[PDB]
Amino acid sequence: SGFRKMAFPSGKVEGCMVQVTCGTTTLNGLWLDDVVYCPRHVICTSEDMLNPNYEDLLIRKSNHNFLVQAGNVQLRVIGHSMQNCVLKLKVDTANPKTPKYKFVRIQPGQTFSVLACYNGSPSGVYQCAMRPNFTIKGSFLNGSCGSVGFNIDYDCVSFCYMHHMELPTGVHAGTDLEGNFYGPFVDRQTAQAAGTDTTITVNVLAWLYAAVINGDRWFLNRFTTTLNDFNLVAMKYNYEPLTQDHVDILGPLSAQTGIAVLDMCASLKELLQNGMNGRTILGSALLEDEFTPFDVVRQCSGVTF
Amino acid sequence: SGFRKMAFPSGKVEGCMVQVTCGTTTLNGLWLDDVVYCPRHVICTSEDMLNPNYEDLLIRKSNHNFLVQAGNVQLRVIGHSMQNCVLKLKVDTANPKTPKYKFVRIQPGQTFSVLACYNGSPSGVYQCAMRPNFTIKGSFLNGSCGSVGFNIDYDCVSFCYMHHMELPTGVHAGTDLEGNFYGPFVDRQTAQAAGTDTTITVNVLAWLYAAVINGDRWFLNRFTTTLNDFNLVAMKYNYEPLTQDHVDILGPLSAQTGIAVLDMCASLKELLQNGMNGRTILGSALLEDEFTPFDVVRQCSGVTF
Ligand SMILES: *CCN[P@](=O)(NCCBr)OCc1cnc(N(O)O)n1C
Ligand SMILES: *CCN[P@](=O)(NCCBr)OCc1cnc(N(O)O)n1C
Ligand SMILES: [Cl-]
Repeated sequence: SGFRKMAFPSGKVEGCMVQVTCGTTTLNGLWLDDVVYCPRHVICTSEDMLNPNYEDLLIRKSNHNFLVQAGNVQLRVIGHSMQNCVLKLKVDTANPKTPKYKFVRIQPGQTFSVLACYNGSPSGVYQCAMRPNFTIKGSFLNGSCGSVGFNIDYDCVSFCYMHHMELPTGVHAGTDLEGNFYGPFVDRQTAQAAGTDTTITVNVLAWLYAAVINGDRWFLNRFTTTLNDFNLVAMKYNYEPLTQDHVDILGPLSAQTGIAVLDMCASLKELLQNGMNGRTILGSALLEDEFTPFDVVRQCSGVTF
Repeated sequence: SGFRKMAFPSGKVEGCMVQVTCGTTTLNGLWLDDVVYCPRHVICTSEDMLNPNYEDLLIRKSNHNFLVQAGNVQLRVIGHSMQNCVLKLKVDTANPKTPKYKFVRIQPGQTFSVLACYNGSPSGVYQCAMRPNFTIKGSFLNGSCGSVGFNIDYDCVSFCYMHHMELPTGVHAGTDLEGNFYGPFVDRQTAQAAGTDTTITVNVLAWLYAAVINGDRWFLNRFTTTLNDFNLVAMKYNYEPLTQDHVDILGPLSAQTGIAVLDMCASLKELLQNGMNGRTILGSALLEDEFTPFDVVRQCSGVTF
């Protein structure tokens, strides 16, 4: 037993990370089959960032201006194109370590692992969630641009995030692997502020089920509630409204524990109204919301890849 | 920027994980060069666990009783021996994916990554610390026995932990890769209780420096303290006493931020005496102590492997 913030094993993706240089800018790219994916602002000078015209800047670039390096060996670029906010660099060699993979666009509230890289080399791995305001709370230093987020279903990596920028508030914004930003953000250095960081209610409930499975029980009470009454409390505390779809998705955790979903909502209600009174739940003094119901079942079941 | 609980990339170790079966017990082993390492209780029946005599139980086992499987392909066992609490199974094939590696025995307060596995297959990765009472707070289900903990220094994996058992309190105990348990624990199903889980003071201070570097500043005050006066407060709150060696190790973080170590101790003092008053630091409502000073510098610098 025990319950931890856990990332997927990173080996399958480590073998896909390369370094991309255009002019004086170096960041990371993702090498799958014979295509390397990277953020399009690799072509920008720091000046260009105030107001870049990416089509015009691309006119000045040729295949040989994109220096792609895989470990110690250089890849030959034989074509390049822009798809939304990413560049796709066609190389003459298929990545021999290409895993089975898919490109997915995730919904807010879903979780994924990030492999932070610098200069095409991995630095660490950690677990993130796509926030309701379409930011993520990551760890990205200079050179980390182009790191990707992913999930693994057995042997197939589903890529969902590529890192592009940090906003003045210290949170992070990026694209799916088709180059479309999550949320309203744009790859320009300008005034864009994140909206309300609401809490992912269904995830908090999954985590409370996880705590019960792992011996932390003190927060279970004698009460129940209804969706409409709980949601009045969720509104006040900037929690996502809970829907019947969320209730349904929590069914398996309800069954394993014998605690009805609405009973656990009543526990969450009291926790929001009274606080934790200095106590902890699974080693946290706040309510964690970056575990999905599927994450909990997975970790409490021992699924492998 | 941003600061996250980060594990090392797991690929180098994924390529070392195999499945070991003896009789009706299956767990994980670590395949380096032509030796597979695994917990010795793989030879035990559930009955034997009340009071096992490992030398006598080993008499009944031969090379061919240890079934070692690497992915879908079987390894041939050509020798076996017991070193303390691990078995070393000599196989006829050197692991072609063996990384540069070392076996290290870590000190309490040090941190490391765990690759949780079941049946020789990775499930996830997360970051741990060796607690002052020589337990770790992990996530280990049935079949997770034999998962290892490690650090990576550039290209060399330093293995420091192998998982053996869970104690009735839900915490975890294991060995170094020479088979010697951390702390006083023994591989028998019996009454062994963990001591006081004291907080790793030097790590909490590193993390406060990390917060300052990342914009969380509200806890800085106008006070300072001395080692002897701070330690009176540490004693009361079950914190490790702070030494001059710890102060020295925090020097680089002191220099980067311009905050003297003892000034930050005064901040920690007030946090212990007054609490966080409902506030948060780097997204936590308690004081985190599983980041080392080296972890912080690493993550705030972008070191790669
Ligand atoms: C990976 C982000 N690149 P960077 O230039 N430097 C690391 C910041 Br910790 O971040 C700023 C940036 C890059 N691109 C944009 N953009 O698309 O406007 N921004 C803001
Ligand atoms: C990896 C631990 N094996 P397990 O038998 N089953 C998973 C528990 Br979540 O744990 C109990 C165990 C195994 N070996 C010992 N021992 O050496 O006494 N114990 C307590
Ligand atoms: Cl917390």
